[PDB]
Amino acid sequence: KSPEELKGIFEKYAAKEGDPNQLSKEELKLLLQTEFPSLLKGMSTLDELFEELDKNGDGEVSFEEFQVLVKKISQ
Ligand SMILES: [La+3]
Repeated sequence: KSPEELKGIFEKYAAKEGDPNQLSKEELKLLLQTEFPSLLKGMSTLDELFEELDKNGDGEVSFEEFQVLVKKISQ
């Protein structure tokens, strides 16, 4: 629940596919799946979440960008 576990879990998923130093659509998908499937129900589709989360115009949703979703995960 805490952030500490979020980091671990995050890496556990980021390490799944590709470098764990960079998140991916498919990667996040899984996470968003177990991590927070309710967020998937939101009006923000994957693509939207992918593009939305990714604001560093790179392609990686590093933990940094993750803190952005933490907002929606807070509400
Ligand atoms: La990025």
